[PDB]
Amino acid sequence: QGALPLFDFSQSTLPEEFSFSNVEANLRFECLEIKALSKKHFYTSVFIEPQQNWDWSDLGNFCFAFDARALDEHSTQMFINIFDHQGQMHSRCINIAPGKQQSFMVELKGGGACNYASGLRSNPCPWGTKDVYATWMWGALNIDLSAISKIELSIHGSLLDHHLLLSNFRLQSSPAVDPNYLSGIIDRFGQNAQQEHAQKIHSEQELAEVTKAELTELAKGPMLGRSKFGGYLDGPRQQASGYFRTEKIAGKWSLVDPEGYPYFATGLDIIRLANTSTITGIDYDHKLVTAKVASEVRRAMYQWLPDYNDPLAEHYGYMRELFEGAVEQGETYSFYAANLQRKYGADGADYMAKWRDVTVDRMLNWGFTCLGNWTAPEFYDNQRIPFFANGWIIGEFDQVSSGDDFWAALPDPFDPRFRQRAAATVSQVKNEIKDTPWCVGIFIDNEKSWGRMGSIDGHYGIAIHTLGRSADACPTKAVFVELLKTKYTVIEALNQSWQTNLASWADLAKGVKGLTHNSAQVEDYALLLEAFASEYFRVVKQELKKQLPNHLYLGCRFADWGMNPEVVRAAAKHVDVVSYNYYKEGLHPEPWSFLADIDMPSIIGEFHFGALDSGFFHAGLVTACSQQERGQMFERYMQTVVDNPYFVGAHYFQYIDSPITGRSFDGENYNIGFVSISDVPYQPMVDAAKRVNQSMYPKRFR
Repeated sequence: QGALPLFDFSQSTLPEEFSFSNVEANLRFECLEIKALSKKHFYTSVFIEPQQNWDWSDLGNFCFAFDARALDEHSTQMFINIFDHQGQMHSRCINIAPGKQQSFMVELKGGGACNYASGLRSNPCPWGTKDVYATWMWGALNIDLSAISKIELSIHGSLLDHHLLLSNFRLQSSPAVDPNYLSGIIDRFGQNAQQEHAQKIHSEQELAEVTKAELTELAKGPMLGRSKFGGYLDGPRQQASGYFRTEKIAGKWSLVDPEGYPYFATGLDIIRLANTSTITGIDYDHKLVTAKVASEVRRAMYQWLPDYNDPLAEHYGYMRELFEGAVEQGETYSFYAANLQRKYGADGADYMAKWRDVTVDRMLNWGFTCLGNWTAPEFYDNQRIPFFANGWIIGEFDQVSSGDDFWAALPDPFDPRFRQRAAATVSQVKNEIKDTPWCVGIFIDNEKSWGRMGSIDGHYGIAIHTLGRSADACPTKAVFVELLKTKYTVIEALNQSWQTNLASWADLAKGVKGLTHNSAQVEDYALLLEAFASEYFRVVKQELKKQLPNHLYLGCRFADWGMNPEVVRAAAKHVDVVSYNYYKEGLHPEPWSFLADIDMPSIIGEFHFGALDSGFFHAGLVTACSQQERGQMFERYMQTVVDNPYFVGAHYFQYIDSPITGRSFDGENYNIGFVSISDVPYQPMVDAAKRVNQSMYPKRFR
């Protein structure tokens, strides 16, 4: 086969299939010229809809493809969302670099379709190819190809406009990939063997040279201008409480350090080794109560793994997880740990202790004012740089959900057991931080499924599902009944409003399903969701303050798909700082409108930028065309937070590159580190960090 054109751009006008939103379009010389107005508008889209659904299930293995040029100085991250008649969505993205024309391919059949987002069940797309194979991001990998109803080219969450040239839309046959395509792709350092890039390590000798060089550079000391606790030495002095605290300063929210210096929190997440391990293939399995070929394909990717008598075999580990009557396990290895020993462990030297010292040396030299979330407790007595503490509340207690699933269930805070587990969590954080003023604050939990805005069932899923449950073993449902009874008093009044025929409050309490979700019911879902969340935040706040009354409670780190006005207002009642994770190009004005009404000091828990020029298969959630642009985008993001008067900090996820073969736990495989897997700092990230960190305090504080 080969290629089959979908359209004809020879004509004076665009084909009827094309429409636009917040995109200016002109068809000219067989190129579709688009200006996405994404600086102003959060969502911009090109829509391609056939009048009658496409049937592409008879084509064999193929890609939807097109060519693109970006005429800006910066790249464009573009999502290609392909929808079928059923509604499910195949979503991939591409980075469109400035310069020569690129060809882009979105593989819809190959299984199924090729991708690097499935861990050991990935089927590699061609890499190092001239066609760019789009990265699978969201939705379903395999959709109903017999009834394809829409394609969306989306540019969103950007700080800039983008000017693209699109041409040569086509269906293109996809050749089968060699099963041993990636054999020997990883070298002994964990790096990509078949790729070269500016800071790649080629030998232990070069490793020692580069290390010696950095250590000499770090001998130049910390970035200047900071007080002891990393606040702004020459900033408007505030009262000192002896602990990090919040304050409104010249009409902006601010943190204040223990000695009263104004404080703004910059730093990195995951300062620990636990997330650096990757599956070796040895003993890899996934079964109930082939994995074997997946096992052998993975092991053959490694050019080197240590003999079990090799001192570097110390960094082997083992994973064994149970989930859904299925056990998944395997040997793991951390090349990062191995490289630490290579770098620092000559003559039985304590390489972990050196790594800790250099890490803190690095943060202070780069200008960061803290160590971020998931910092190893070994760092907590360092007394040179502030840190953020974290705990998880787990164990046995009643739960609520959005579905019978309980896949991502939340705790029922009206179960007495939840409070006891919160106490346990707090006791361990207290034992870790030993009341030190160097602890800026404590995050509890992370990215719960509070409800995804954009649809009733998603947004108020917790309200809707819980109403379906019986109050006898669901404390939150009992609370919901008393809430509705207080609002409506008699069941007849609820029936009038809900258009239901319930016999009594007891009838409600037993469970109601198949609700039509009218406007009155949705007002009630909102009340219910907020009451539920308010008690979670109340109980956690209380248990924290009983043992650690002086330390900031920083919330639960809202993901953008796990937040809504209801749970934000609930958090605002009880947290000291509201925490958000936000993987976009920066704090785009449109979705951050609500900040004023809440008027709480806020903190970014996570963001990042990745690329593919350091030999990775996945550039992550927000992407750049090069290492240099990663640093540029880091800076652009940060300016945006420093400029926002409700934010008091931003933490970058994460310190260390993901393994190229993926994190053992979940397969996370992004080029997102400040340092490579060989512990080499990416220079434009370091440089951007320094520009941000040296400018932020004078910019912030007038």
